[PDB]
Amino acid sequence: HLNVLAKALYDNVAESPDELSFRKGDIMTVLEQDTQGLDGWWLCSLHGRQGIVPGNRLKILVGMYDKKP
Amino acid sequence: LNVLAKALYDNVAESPDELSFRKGDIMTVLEQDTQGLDGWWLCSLHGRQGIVPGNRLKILVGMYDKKP
Ligand SMILES: [Mg+2]
Repeated sequence: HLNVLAKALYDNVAESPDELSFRKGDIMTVLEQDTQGLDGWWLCSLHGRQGIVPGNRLKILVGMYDKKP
Repeated sequence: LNVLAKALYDNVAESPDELSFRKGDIMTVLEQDTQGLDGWWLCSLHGRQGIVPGNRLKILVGMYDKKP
């Protein structure tokens, strides 16, 4: 039904094309925590782009969700 | 000698004057408060010069750049 929303606590400059770049304050959808065997890397979607993100650079936006569509 | 400084944070540049960088990157500090700009430093990272907020960096004691 619902995906977690998370807010960036820090900037993130992608080190590879699989990683999202984002700025502090950006709000993204969490598609999968610890995606594809990674520990600490979350698959997220931000303004239509998808990539992995270090989970420890985010905070969960409590109570706020994005529909799985 | 020019000072070296380490990034404490990643930094997304939004204009070509600014450098983008990742936490842990080490850059050369060419000029602090460059052009009289409070807290903006002229730095070089991997051969690109731009301005960087000093408050994202940590000066590395005893470490200096000298161009080959
Ligand atoms: Mg990184």
